[PDB]
Amino acid sequence: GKATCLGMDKICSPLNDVTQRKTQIICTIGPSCNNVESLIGLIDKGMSVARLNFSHGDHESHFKTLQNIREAAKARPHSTVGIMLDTKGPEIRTGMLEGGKPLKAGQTLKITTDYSMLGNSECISCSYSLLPKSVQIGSTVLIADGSLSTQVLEIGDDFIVCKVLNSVTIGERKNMNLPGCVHLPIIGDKDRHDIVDFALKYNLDFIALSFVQNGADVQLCRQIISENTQYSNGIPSSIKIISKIENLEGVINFDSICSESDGIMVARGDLGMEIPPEKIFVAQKCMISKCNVAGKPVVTATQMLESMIKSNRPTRAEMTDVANAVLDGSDCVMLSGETANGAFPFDAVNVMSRVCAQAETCIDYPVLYHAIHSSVPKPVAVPEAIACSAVESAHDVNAKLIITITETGNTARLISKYRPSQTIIACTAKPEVARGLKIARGVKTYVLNSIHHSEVVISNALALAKEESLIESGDFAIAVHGVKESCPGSCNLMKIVRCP
Amino acid sequence: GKATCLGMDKICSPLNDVTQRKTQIICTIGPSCNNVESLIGLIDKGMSVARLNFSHGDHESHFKTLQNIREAAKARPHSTVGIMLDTKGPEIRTGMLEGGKPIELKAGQTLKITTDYSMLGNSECISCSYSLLPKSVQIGSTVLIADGSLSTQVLEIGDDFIVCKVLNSVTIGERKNMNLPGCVHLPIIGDKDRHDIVDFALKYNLDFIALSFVQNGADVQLCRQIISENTQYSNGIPSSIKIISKIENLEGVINFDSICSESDGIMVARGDLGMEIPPEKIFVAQKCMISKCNVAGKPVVTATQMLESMIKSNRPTRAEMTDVANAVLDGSDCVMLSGETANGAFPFDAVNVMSRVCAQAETCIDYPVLYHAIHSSVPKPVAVPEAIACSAVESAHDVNAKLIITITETGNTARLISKYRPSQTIIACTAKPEVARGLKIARGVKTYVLNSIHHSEVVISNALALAKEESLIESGDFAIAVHGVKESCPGSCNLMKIVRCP
Amino acid sequence: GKATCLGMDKICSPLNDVTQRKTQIICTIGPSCNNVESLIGLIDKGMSVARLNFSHGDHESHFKTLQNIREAAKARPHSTVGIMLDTKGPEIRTGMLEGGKPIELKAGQTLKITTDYSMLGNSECISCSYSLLPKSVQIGSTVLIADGSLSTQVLEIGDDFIVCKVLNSVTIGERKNMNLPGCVHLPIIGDKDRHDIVDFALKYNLDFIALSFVQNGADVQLCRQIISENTQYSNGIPSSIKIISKIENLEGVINFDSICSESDGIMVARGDLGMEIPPEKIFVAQKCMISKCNVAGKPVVTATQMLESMIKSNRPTRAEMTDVANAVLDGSDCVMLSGETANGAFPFDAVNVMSRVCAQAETCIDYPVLYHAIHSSVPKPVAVPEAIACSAVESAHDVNAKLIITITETGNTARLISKYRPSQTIIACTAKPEVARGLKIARGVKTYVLNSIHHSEVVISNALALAKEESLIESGDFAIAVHGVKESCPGSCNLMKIVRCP
Amino acid sequence: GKATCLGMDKICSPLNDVTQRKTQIICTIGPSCNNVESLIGLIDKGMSVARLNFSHGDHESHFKTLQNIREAAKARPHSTVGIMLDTKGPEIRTGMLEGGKPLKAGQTLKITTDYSMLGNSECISCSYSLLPKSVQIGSTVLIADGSLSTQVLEIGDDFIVCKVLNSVTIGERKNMNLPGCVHLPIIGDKDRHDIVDFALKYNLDFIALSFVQNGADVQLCRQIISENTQYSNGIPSSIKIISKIENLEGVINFDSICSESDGIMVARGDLGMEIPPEKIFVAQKCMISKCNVAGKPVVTATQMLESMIKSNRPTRAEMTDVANAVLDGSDCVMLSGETANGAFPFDAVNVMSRVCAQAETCIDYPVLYHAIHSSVPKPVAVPEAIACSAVESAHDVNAKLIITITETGNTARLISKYRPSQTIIACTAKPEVARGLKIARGVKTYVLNSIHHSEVVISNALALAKEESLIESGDFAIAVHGVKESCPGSCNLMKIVRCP
Ligand SMILES: Nc1ncnc2c1ncn2[C@@H]1O[C@H](COP(=O)(O)OP(=O)(O)O)[C@@H](O)[C@H]1O
Ligand SMILES: [Cl-]
Ligand SMILES: [Cl-]
Ligand SMILES: [Cl-]
Ligand SMILES: [Cl-]
Ligand SMILES: [K+]
Ligand SMILES: [K+]
Ligand SMILES: [K+]
Ligand SMILES: [K+]
Ligand SMILES: [Mg+2]
Ligand SMILES: [Mg+2]
Ligand SMILES: [Mg+2]
Ligand SMILES: [Mg+2]
Repeated sequence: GKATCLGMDKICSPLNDVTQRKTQIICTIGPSCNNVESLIGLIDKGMSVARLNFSHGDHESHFKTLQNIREAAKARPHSTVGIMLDTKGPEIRTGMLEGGKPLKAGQTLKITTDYSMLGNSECISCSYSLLPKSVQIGSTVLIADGSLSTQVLEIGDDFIVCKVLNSVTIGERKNMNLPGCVHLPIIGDKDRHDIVDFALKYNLDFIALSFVQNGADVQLCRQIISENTQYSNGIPSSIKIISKIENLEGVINFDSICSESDGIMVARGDLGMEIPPEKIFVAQKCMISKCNVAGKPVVTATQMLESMIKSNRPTRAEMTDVANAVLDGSDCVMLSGETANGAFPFDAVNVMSRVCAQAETCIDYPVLYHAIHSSVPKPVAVPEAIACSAVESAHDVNAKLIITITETGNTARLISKYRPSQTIIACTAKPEVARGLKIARGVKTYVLNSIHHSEVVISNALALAKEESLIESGDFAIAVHGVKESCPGSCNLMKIVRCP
Repeated sequence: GKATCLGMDKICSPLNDVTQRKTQIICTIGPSCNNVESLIGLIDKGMSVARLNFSHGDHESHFKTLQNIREAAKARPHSTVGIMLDTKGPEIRTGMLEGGKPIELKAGQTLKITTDYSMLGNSECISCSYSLLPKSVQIGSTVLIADGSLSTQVLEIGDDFIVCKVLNSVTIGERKNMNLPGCVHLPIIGDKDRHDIVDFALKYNLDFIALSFVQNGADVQLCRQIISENTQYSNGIPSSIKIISKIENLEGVINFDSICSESDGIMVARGDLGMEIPPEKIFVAQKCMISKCNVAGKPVVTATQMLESMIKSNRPTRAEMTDVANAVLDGSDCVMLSGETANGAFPFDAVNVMSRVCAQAETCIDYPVLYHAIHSSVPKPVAVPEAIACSAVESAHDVNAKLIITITETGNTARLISKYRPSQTIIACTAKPEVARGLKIARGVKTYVLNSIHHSEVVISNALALAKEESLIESGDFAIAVHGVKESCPGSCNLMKIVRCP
Repeated sequence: GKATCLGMDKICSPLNDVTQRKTQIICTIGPSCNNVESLIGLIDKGMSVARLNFSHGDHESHFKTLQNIREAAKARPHSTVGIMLDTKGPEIRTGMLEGGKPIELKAGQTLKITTDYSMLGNSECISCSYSLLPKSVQIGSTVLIADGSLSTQVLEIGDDFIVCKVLNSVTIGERKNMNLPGCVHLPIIGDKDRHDIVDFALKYNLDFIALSFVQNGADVQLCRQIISENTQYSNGIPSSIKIISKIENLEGVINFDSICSESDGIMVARGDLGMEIPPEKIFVAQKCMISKCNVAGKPVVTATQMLESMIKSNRPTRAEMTDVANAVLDGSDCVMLSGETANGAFPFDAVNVMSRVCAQAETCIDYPVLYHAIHSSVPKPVAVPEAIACSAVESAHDVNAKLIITITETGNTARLISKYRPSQTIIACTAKPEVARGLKIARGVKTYVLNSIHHSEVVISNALALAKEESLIESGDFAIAVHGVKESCPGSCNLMKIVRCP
Repeated sequence: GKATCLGMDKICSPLNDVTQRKTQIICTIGPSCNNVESLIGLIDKGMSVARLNFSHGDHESHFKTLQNIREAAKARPHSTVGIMLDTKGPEIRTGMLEGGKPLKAGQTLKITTDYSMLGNSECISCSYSLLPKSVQIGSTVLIADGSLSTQVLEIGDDFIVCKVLNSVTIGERKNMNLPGCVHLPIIGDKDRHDIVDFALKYNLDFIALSFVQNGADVQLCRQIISENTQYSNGIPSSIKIISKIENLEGVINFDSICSESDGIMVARGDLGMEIPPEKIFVAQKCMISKCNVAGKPVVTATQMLESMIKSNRPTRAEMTDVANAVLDGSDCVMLSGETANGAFPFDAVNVMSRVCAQAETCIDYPVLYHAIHSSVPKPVAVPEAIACSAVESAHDVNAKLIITITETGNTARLISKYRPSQTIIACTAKPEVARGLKIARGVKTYVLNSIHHSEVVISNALALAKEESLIESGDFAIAVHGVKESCPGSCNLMKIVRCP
C-alpha cells in the first residue's frame, strides 16, 4: 500500500487538508426526513439519490414525499437528486402486534397465516399463506433483517411452531426470510403497478428491483417499461434498473443479472440468509469487483451506521466498515434507518460523507486504472478512447476536474468506469440524464438550457466548480465533448484547459 | 480480484470447507478462562498465544495463571502455546464503583472525576489513578474512557478533580482506561514495568513482552538493555524473549519506521489510536502500519477487540465478522481476543468464531500478487536461508504442496518463509521449545517440538505423520522439506526437498 | 515476442504488404547522385535528409550540390528534405594514389606511410595528412584504414614516415580515413569547422550539423556558443539548426550521458568505434547508446554503412538486410547510406532496399511493451504537450487509427509523440519550413508545409487529403488530430481530436 | 536495455574480465579439420557437436572421420562431443564441370537432367530428372546457397534454358532451389539407410533431418528408429531428431514440427528461397522465440563468418550478426565452410566463441525467466519445480554453477529452458546422455562410473569445475539430484553448497 501510507504521512504533519467525496450516497426517505426542510438538509450533507421503499408507506404518503423531494430539489439548483423506487417484490412480513413490542431463547413461537390477527409473545402473524407448505422440520426462519433466529418444530394445516434461538424484544411488520426454500413472483401485480403508475407515471430515475434471481427477471422489467409508454409520449422511459442480489440464486446467476441491469445493489443483511455469515464478504467483494470490471455502478446497501439511529456519533467499527465498502470498490453507499426513522439523519449523512472522502484517499489509482484498462479488448469505440485519454491526461498534469458535455451521459459513465481521482462534471440540457448519473462514482452534474456553445458551457462549468470549491484559478481541468461539424467532420475531442 | 471470485464459485456448488487457518490467535487470560480445563478449551479452538495483561491481577493470580497455562500446555503436546506479558506502562485508570455493577451514563449529563482513588464511585462521581489530572487538562478538552467508548467534555477544573459533560449514552464498569490530550506524561518503562519484565517475564522464561505505549526506537532499545543486563535467570545468556511494540498514540505512528525496525513485532488496536487521530482516519494508520510490517517481514497483531457482542452473546454480528475478515485481508499476522476470553460468557465460541472467519478471509488472498510484491522489495544478492525460503514457497505453489516443513535451531527460516506468506501451513520442527513458542505470532507457523533434530529423514517422517493426524495433509500429497546439512553435503549447506506424504 | 510471430503468420497467407516506413533515411550526396534528376530519384525512394560530408568536395561543389538539393526539393512539394553538414573535424586521411585505381594490399606484406601528402602513392608506399604521425605511434601499434577495413601493425618508425605489416587481404582507394591508438590529437572544432558552421551551415540556413568526434558535453556547448554568437545570417535570432554529436571513439562512449543531454541527437557508426573497443564488444556500446537515446527521447542515427555490397551490385546480401533490420529493432530513429549513394552504381536501388527492409523490421516491434517502458521512465506531473502526446499515441492504438496529425509552430509535440514510438505515421503540419526539415531525423515524422496554420479545421482537412494521396490513410479510417487553441477554449489550451478521414 | 548498458559501463573501466560461453557450437567436419590433431584443436576452441553432412563424403571417408572424432574425444576426457548426421534428403545438386569453375548477367544457361555430362558456361547438369515437369516459364532457379539467380526462358523434354541474373564464376556439385515448386521424399532410400546403417549402427547422438515439412515427417523418422533396434540390443536408440526448416511448408507447419522434434535447426540461406530476403529475419526470430517457450533447443545454422573461409579475421558485420543470433535466443550456432573447407578452422571457432560470450552478457535474465516461467501452466511435475528453484536460488545468492546429477538429462534440459546465467554441469554415468545434452544452451557434462554417492559426485564436480576455471573456493553452487530412499521416501532436492 503506497497511497494508504501517503495518507498516514499526512496524519503525522501540521498541514491545509483537501478531500472531495466521489462515492455517491443514497438516503432512504421516511418520517424522520419526510418534510421539505429535512430533505434540503440531506442534500447539503451530500444526498445523491432519494430512495422510496414501497415495502412501507401508502398511496398518499408516497405522492406527498415525491412532491417534498422535488420542492427540496428546486431549493438547491446546483445539486442534482436522483429518485429511486425500491419494489416490495416477493418479501414476507410479520403481522401487527396487540399493542407494542414483544421473546426468550429456548421458548416455542407459533406463526399463523391469518394476517388479520393481533400477535403476542407466543403467537405472531405471517403475510405468506403458503408458509407451512414451503418449510420442513428443523428449517431456520429469520425475522427482522435476520436478528431473531428460530427453528421450526411443528408444521400444521395453516400454521407452524418455531423454537426461538435468541432473547430479543423487537416486532411489528418486520421481514421474514426462509433460507433454501417462497412461491411468489419477483415482479407481482403491486410491483408492475408501482413501476407503471408511480416510477414511469411521475418520471423517476431508478427502479431498485428486489430479489432479482436471473437475467429473465431484468428482461421482464425492461418489457414492462417498453410496453407502458403512456406517460412519456410513446418513447420508452430511460429509467435505470438496479438489480438487488438478496439470495444465493442471485449470486449464482450474477454474471447474467449484472449484464442485463444498469447497476447492482448488495446488502450484507440480505445475503445473511442462505450464505453462512463468515462467507458473505467473499460474495460481496467478488460481485463489487465484477461490477468494477463490467463498468456497472454497484451500491453497498448494507446498513453500516446502525448505532446512529439513536446516537449523534458512530462507532470506530462502523467507520472502518464504511471505509472497506469504499476500498472494495463501491460506487455508492446507502442510509436506511439512519435517515428513514432515526434521531440524527443529517449527522448520519455527514459521517458517511467524511469517512467515504477519507477511504477514497487510500485508493491506489494507477493500479486500479491499468487493471480496468487491460480488461477491455481493443479496438474500442471513440467515446471509451476519449474517456481513457481524459483520465490519463488528468493524472499526468494533475488536473482537479474532468468536464464532459453530453446529451446521453454515455462518456460520463465511461469516465466513471476508469475511476479517476478527479470529480467528473456531466454538463447536460436533459435533467433525467443528470439524475440518472447520480449512482455513478464521482459524477456531479450541471443542468443547462443549451450545450451548443462548448466554449461557454466549459467557462460556466469552471465558474460554478470554482463556487463549489472543486477547483481554483490556474488549476488544470480536462474538458471532453463532441463536435457535430467542421472538426473537420463530426468528432469527439479532449481539451486540457486552465481555470481562470 | 480472482481469488475472491473463486471463493464465490465454491459458495454456489455442492462442496465441505477444505481450509486450515494460518492467522495466529492471541487469547487474553482472565477469570472466564483462568482454570486448566478452560485453557485446554482455548487451545482446541485455536489459541496460539496466552496474554497476561499486567494492568490487571496481582502477584499471586499472575503466578497461578502461568502454572495453569503450562499445565494446559502439557495436556496438548502437539499444540505449542506462546506466553505474552502485556506491560501496565504509563496508563491512566478509573477507580472502583460502589460494590460493583456497571453505571449507565446518559448523553448530556455531567460526570465528576476525583484524584482520590480510594473512593467508591457512582453515575455522578468516579475516580482516577493519575494525581496530576486537573493540571494536565483545559476546559473543553475531550477525555475518553473504556477503550474510547465513553466521550466526555470538561466543564470545570478543581484542585484535585474535574467535572465532564457526557457526550454518549453508554454503560462502563470498574478500572477502565482513560485517554487525555497530548503526544503520555509518565515513563514508558517505569519501576513496576522493569520489575514485571525482570522478575516475571525473564524469571519464568516467557516468550513475548507486549510493550505498552511505545513512542520511538529508544523505548525498545531501553527494553532490550534491561533484557541483556538481567541474565541471572537464564544462566548468563541474554533471553531470546521477543519485544512486540504497541502503537497506542500519534507519537508512536510518527516514529513507526524506527519502532518497527527495533521491535521483533508490532501490536495495533483501533480502540487505542483514539484521540489526536480523528476516528474516520484511524483505518488509514492501521492499514499503513500493517502494510509496512508485511514489507519489513515483522509479524503485526490486530489487537482491536472485534467480537465485543460475544462477551454477552453466543453469536457475533455479521458486521463483526466482516471487520475480522478485513483485518486478515489488510495483512494481519495475528488477531487478539480481550473481554471475549478474559471476562466473557462464551470464551470457546469467541475463539471458534475468530478461527472460522480468519480461515474464510485467507481464501480471498491473491497469493501470486502478494509473493511477487514482497520478493521484489528485498535487494539481491540475499543470504542462503532467504533464498531457500523463496524456493520453498515457489516450489510449494508450482507442485500444489499442502505443507512446508523447516527443521531449525533458531526459527530463522520459518520467520523468513512466513514473510513470503505461502498458502501452505509452515511446520517449524525444533528441539528448543522457546524457539517453537517464539514463532506463534508468525502467520501460518505450526511447530513440532522434538528431543533431537539430528536425523533429518526421521524428523520429516514424524512431522508428515503428525501433520496427517492434524488433518493438514493426506497420503500422496506433496510437502516441501527445508533443513541444513552440517557435514559431507559437501561441507555445510541448506537444501529444499519435494517429498510425498505416505 | 508476439508481433514477430504475427509477422510470420502473414508470411504464410494469401495477403499484399500494408506497411509504411517510419525510420528516417539519410543519403550522403556525392558524384553518383549530385545532379537535380538523381536527388529527385532519392526523394521518391525515401530520402529524409541530404548529408554533405565536408571531409570531401571543395567550396564550389558544396554550393552547387546545395542548389541541386533545393531545386530537387521544389520539384516534390509534398516531401520535406533536411540538409546536414558533416564536419571534417580532427580526422586523419590517406593521400592520393597514382592517377587513381584502388591498390590490392595482401596480408603479410609491408606498407610504408609518408608525411609528404603531395606524393602519388602505390601498393608499397601511401601518404598521410597528419605530420605528427611518427611521433604519435609505438612499434607493434595497430593503424586502421578505410573505416577500419585495412588492419596494419607498425614495424619501423622513421623521421617523417612509418612502415606497417598488412594483416588483411583488402582493396582500398584514395583519401580514406586513418584511426590511431588513444582516447584525437587535434581540436574537435578547428578553424575550418568553425568556418564551415558559420559561413555554410548558418549562412545558407541548413538544418543539421553532424559534429564529428564529439568527446564530452563541452564540445557540444562550444558548437552552441558559435551558433548563438554568429546571428548575422539569421536577422540576429540564434539559428534553430540541430547539433547531432557523432560518437567515433571510446572518450565519446565514456562521456555519452553528458553528450546525449547537450545534443539534439546522436550518430553512431560500427566502423568508427574501431580500436580501443574490441570488435566483438562494439554492438554492446551501439545497442546501449541507442537504448539510452530512446529513453532520453533524442533521435539516434545508425550511421553504419550496412549495404556495402550495393556500391557495385544491384542486389544486397541476406546478411546486410538482417543487419539493417536489427539496427531498426535496436531502436534506431534513422539509418544512413554513405558509398551506396555518394559514389556507387545503384543509389536508387540502395535507398529502395533500405526502405523496404526498415518497413518489414518495424512490423516486428512489440509497441505496447515499448510505450509502457518509455511512459514509466518520465516522472509525473508532466507539461501539457507531453500529456497530449501520450493521449494521441494511446487513443491512436485504442481505436486503431492510421495517422497522428500535429499542428505546430515549433515541432515540440511531434518530437514528443515520436519519443512514444507509435505504429502510426506522424504528420507535423507547420507554416515554418525549417521546423518541417528539423523533424526529418525523428522516427515516423512526415511533414506538411502550409502558408498559414490559423484555421485548424482546414489544416486537418488538407492534411487528411494529402495523407490519402500519399496512401497513408483511406476514407472511414480514424486519425488523431492534435493542436493548440489560442483564444475562447476557454483561454488558451491544447486538445486531441479523434476524426474520420472522408 | 539494463544488462546491455552494464556491459557498456564495463567497456569504459580499467577492470578483471569474466565471461564463460553457454551457447553451444556445431562444427561441420571436412577436409580442413578431418584429422585427429585438428578435431582436438576444435574441441579446445569450444566444439560442442561434430556435424557429418551426408550430402558430401563417401562410405569410406564417413567411417574414417567418425573414428577420428572419437579418437580426438578420448584425448580430451573433460570435454563431451556430440556427433550429428545431417541427412542428404530431397536436395537437388548441379553436376560436375569440364575442369574448374565457369556466368555473365543477361546470358542464357541450359540445364540438362543427364547428370553424367561434363558442364561448361553455357550448359550445366542437374541431379533431378523431373526438372522440366516441375517448373513454369519465369520461375526463379537459385544455385549455390542462392548466390546465382536465374529465370527459366524455355522448357524442353529433358532440359530447361535459364536467363542468368548475376555475374558469378562459382560451380561444381552446388545445391539448386526451385521456390514454390520437387517430387522427392523427405526420407528416401539413402536417408533411411544412412539413419539405420550409420547413425543407429555407430550409436550417433543427433539426426539433423533435412527439409522437414510437417509432424508426419518427424513421426516417420521416429518409426524408423523404433523399428530398427538391431544395433542397440532391442532397445530403441535415444538419438535426438533435429528438424531443419528449409522451406515455407516447414514454417507454415512449425508448431507441429517443433512439438514432434527434440530440437529445431534454421538457416537464413535456406529460407532465402520462397520467403523474400527482407522477410526472413521475421520467420527466424519467431521460430527461435517459439522454441524458447516450448523448451526445445534451436540451432542458428546460418553461415555467419563466411569471410573467415579465406581470412584470419572476420568483419564487424559478421560479429554483430552472430551476437543478434544469440540475443534472438539461439541455443546453438554452427560453422559450415569455416571448419569444413576453410583456411582457419581454429580461428573461426575461437571468434564464434568470444562473440557468443560477449552477446550473452547483454541478455536481461530476470525478464527472460519471468517470461518463460509464466508460459508454463501450474501445477508442474517435480523436476520442473526443482529446475525453477535451482535457477531462482542461483540468481538470488549469485551462484556461479548449477550441478544436476541425472540418468536421463531431463532436469538439465529443464534448467536449460529457464536460461540461467550460470553454466549447467550435467553429472551422469551414461555417455549418450552427456552427448545428447550438447545442443542445450549452457550444459557442460561430466561422465562418471557411478552417480550413487551424491556427496562425492558434487565434490568431484566442484573440483573439476575449479580446474576448468568455472568456479573458485567460497563461491556458491546449486546442486540438484534425486534421492531413492530415506529422504524420507523418494524425492528430488536442491542444495545451496559452497565450493571448497
Ligand atoms: N416510506 C416510508 N414510510 C414510513 N416508514 C418508512 C418508510 N421508509 C422507511 N420507513 C421506516 O424506516 C425504516 C428504514 O428501513 P428500510 O431499509 O427502508 O426498510 P426495512 O425495515 O424494510 O429494511 C423502515 O424499517 C421503516 O421503519
Ligand atoms: Cl450533482
Ligand atoms: Cl503449534
Ligand atoms: Cl515529409
Ligand atoms: Cl561438456
Ligand atoms: K423493498
Ligand atoms: K496493559
Ligand atoms: K566528416
Ligand atoms: K545435408
Ligand atoms: Mg433494509
Ligand atoms: Mg483492551
Ligand atoms: Mg563514412
Ligand atoms: Mg550449407
